[PDB]
Amino acid sequence: GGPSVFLFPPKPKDTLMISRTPEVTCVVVDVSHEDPEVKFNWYVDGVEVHNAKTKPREEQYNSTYRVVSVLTVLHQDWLNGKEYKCKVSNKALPAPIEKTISKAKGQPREPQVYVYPPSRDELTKNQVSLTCLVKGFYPSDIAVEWESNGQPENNYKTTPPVLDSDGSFALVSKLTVDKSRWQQGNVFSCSVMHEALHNHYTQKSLSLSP
Amino acid sequence: GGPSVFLFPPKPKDTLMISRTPEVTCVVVDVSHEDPEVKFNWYVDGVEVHNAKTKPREEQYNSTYRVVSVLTVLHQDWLNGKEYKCKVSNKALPAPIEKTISKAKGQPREPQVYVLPPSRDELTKNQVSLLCLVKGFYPSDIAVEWESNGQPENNYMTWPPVLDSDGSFFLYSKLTVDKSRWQQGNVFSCSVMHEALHNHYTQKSLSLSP
Ligand SMILES: *[C@@H]1O[C@H](CO[C@@H]2O[C@@H](C)[C@@H](O)[C@@H](O)[C@@H]2O)[C@@H](O[C@@H]2O[C@H](CO)[C@@H](O[C@@H]3O[C@H](CO[C@H]4O[C@H](CO)[C@@H](O)[C@H](O)[C@@H]4O[C@@H]4O[C@H](CO)[C@@H](O[C@@H]5O[C@H](CO)[C@H](O)[C@H](O)[C@H]5O)[C@H](O)[C@H]4NC(C)=O)[C@@H](O)[C@H](O)[C@@H]3O)[C@H](O)[C@H]2NC(C)=O)[C@H](O)[C@H]1NC(C)=O
Ligand SMILES: *[C@@H]1O[C@H](CO[C@@H]2O[C@@H](C)[C@@H](O)[C@@H](O)[C@@H]2O)[C@@H](O)[C@H](O)[C@H]1NC(C)=O
Repeated sequence: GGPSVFLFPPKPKDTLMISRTPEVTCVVVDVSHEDPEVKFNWYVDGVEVHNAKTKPREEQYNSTYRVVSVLTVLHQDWLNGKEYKCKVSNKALPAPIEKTISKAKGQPREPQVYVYPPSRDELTKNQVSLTCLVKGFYPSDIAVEWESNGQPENNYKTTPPVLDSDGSFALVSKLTVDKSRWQQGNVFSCSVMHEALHNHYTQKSLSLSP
Repeated sequence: GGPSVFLFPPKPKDTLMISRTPEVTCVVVDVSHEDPEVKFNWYVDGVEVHNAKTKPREEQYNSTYRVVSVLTVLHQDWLNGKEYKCKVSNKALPAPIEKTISKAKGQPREPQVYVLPPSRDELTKNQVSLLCLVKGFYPSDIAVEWESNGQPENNYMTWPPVLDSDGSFFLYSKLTVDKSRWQQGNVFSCSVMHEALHNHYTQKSLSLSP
């Protein structure tokens, strides 16, 4: 019993793309009204930082509070495997609970990215399926998104990555588009962001030839 | 105290192909030497049935008994949503344990099956990928396989069903083949089994087009 703590990594797009803002998130739940006092300490490979921000306690429908501290990280430190430990001390806690987290381990492997046009068979339908295969990648942390004419084309689902027969990961993203738009000759591109890619980024395109 | 029961359903493929035998399996573990008699009572939509096969108890390395009862189900009973209950009595229980399982609920929707050849970009590799897209199905229970030349294929992986925006599921399977085989004109076939297909089965084939 007493309060519990969960420790969450940044989003992979946030670590990979230099303008974005990667954060590690330390969540405290089951904080009591009678002992609501929660202090956070943060450490990066065992050294303390003070740039974190702790949110005010928040009451849950279950009568306990939720406490959070968000610690923005340097993209480089996360990608280099630096260790992030959040320390939670609370009256109800005879001993501090410490969770640590860091990037997924393993030697990087550059994803191979392919796009696939719609089946001949599928053209009978009001919509068509553009397919993006990403395989050979390691670790599994990855972001895959679609767009057309610079604009997010968000009408898509993606398999979570799963292990292939050579020990790497693969996944497939499916964007659904109007056959007409496909027929209108519009270009669609698959965007892939992964630590192994140069610039962390590659985009592959397809369209119907005039 | 108490021994515990776990009740497992049949494999979807076994419920779909008439040549196969679908089974509901009731597994009682953590039974003791002092109270070893286990009796099963099986009900299908509440009507007791008498045809299950029970196996002799077998001692586990924790010095407990494992006792498994196998009930053959009729394909169409399962597909029609019948409820199978296994009841297990033992003297170390405050009373019998009951467990009931049945097929996933929801209006079934017919899979749509597409096959896509490898992208021209991939042909410059030692192995290639052929994709099988199966979408718009419901429930998620499904079996997908690949063969060629009258042999099944050994080199595929199939991602879990993904819930699509329209409430249905889709999934992909990826068959990897040496480019030579592909370039040699060999035919590859994706076979999909699902309750909402006529005959519970469809197959789509592709080959290299010169
Ligand atoms: C004492 O020991 C027992 C037995 O354990 C064994 O012996 C001990 C000494 C050790 O050596 C162990 O390493 C060894 O396993 C132990 O029993 C276990 O108890 C725990 C709970 O406390 C059970 O845990 C549950 O497991 C559920 C999932 O179990 C399935 O998957 C696991 C692998 O993840 C298998 O090990 C299980 O056997 C079971 O496998 C499933 O089995 C069914 C029925 O046979 C298969 O379905 C049927 O398949 C056939 C074809 O084969 C047809 O398709 C049929 O139509 C179909 O019905 C099914 O395919 C298979 N699945 C897989 C993935 O293989 C889980 O859901 C629960 O939430 C829970 O975790 C555990 O199962 C159980 N082990 C058993 C029975 O072997 C005791 O706990 C120990 N006691 C103490 C006090 O220590
Ligand atoms: C108390 O609630 C915490 C927050 O859980 C979230 O909101 C609660 C009320 C539920 O609605 C749940 O759906 C959400 O995940 C939990 O993390 C915590 O474990 C809960 N504590 C207890 C003792 O139940």
